[PDB]
Amino acid sequence: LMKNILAIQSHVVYGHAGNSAAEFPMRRLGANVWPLNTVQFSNHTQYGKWTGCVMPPSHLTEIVQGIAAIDKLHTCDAVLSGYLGSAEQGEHILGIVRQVKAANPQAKYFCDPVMGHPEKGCIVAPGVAEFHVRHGLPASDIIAPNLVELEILCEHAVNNVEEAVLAARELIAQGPQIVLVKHLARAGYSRDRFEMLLVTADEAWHISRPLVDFGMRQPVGVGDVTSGLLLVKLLQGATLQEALEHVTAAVYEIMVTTKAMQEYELQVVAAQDRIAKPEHYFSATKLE
Amino acid sequence: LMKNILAIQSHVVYGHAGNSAAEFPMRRLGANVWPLNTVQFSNHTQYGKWTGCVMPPSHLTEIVQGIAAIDKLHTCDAVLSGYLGSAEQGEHILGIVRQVKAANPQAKYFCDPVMGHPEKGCIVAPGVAEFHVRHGLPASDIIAPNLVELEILCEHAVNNVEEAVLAARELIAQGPQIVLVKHLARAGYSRDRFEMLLVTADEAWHISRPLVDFGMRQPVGVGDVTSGLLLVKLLQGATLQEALEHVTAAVYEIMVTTKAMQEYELQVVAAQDRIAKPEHYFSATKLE
Repeated sequence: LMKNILAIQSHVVYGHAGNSAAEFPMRRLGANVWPLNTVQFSNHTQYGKWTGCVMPPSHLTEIVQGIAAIDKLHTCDAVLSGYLGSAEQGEHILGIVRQVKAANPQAKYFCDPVMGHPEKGCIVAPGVAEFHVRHGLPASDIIAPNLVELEILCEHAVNNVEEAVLAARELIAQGPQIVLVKHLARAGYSRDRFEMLLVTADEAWHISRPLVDFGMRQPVGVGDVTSGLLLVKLLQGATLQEALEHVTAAVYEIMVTTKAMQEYELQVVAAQDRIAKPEHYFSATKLE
Repeated sequence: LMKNILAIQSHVVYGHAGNSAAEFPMRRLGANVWPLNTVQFSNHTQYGKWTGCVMPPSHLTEIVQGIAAIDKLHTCDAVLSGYLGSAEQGEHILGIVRQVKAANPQAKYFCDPVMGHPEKGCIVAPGVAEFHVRHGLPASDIIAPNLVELEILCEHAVNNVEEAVLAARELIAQGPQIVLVKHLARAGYSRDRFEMLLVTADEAWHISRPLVDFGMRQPVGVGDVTSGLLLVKLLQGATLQEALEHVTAAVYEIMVTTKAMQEYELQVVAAQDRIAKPEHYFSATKLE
């Protein structure tokens, strides 16, 4: 049967971020996405102004009760959490993860611990970061921090690839079995490449692909697409390396299409065929 | 050169209805969808049970103001509405249409004047039907009533294809340039099958596809998908026949898959390759 993902993250009406950047690509790969939006904003925060609102934390809980009411909660294969409108939403999310697993013990919680990166245009409410460290980390099965988020979660600096894997294993020891370091940035081998790491307790896979220049405007929603596709790939039975490889290539395809069109918002619709079947291939490298 | 559609309809976390039924199919065809969700419900209301909240009409208007503030509203090619919860809701949508049209005078308003079914009767709240008769119709550029909606809009009975065409031209005289009679039902040319008409001032195309038996649990959102796909085909420059033949075939592909999987929910993700490229061919007929 197709895999079902309850994706709890942001929704932007115009443009792409949160569920708005990841639902289409995930559905384009053949999985169902139940989009429980944490916010409904006009546009993403990098513009510096946005209208709309944050969904109350109880509404998240109420939505899930409604799906439990039609007896479909047992068909959920995983809960993904991303951008949170407030830390209180987090605790209700952990309540949701518990109810889904009680309906389907095989369900996994995929935590993308989205924290504020205001310098890059990403604005997250105070409190959320604390929730991820204290509570999100330990309840997760899969956790996908970018470099900064990884440092915050492990509570110490991370400066190179060997340190990123050790930090990732420190996280694994708290609960998750899979850690995706979604963007190595400074801690990778090269600052001229987009690098990622996929780590478990027994294995470590590194991957690299070229950068796409967007002037001084950092792309928004890259991690959202990356996390969501990785979860679909893993649920569909892919090994760690084929999941890493398809996501890396699919995202590169979106980036080049985005640049080709002179757009900064992620062109997930224009690049759809290359999300499903990328032309480019970047092999993952096993580390030890 | 992608087409951008601002779709102002409902959102359901589980399943498909409103924007949740139409967004993926439209994006699968290559158009961008800005989903301005009017609600976030657990599941659609035809289950007879659901949780969630309704967004106030004022929230729609604020979202739009947010999009205009980032100077992107002139990039909207069309506004799409369907099921309405209140007449106040419709008026905020016509306020949005005027705002879009001022920013981009080439923008079109596609109104699916959802009001009732041929068996269930009236299905919208009081005020909605009057809203479409008096305000929705004249503001629309493209309108897609089923047989009962056509009768309400034209203010008289329609019994056959010849008078469905006549009625559609009366609506056209009031504003819209294109009329999709989305379900001929009783007035069709051969009951026991699904028929539709696509009309303009000087053209009328007819088409048919087989009825698919779902017994006492008829899947929701067929109308939502048909309207969204027609708008996409028209914005992309399809002729009336091409639009009509692709939309008919694509919706039938979703239905056959829905039936084959013994599903209550429209299977828009499972049938995706056949939405973009239907295997079924249905011939439209040009009516002198």
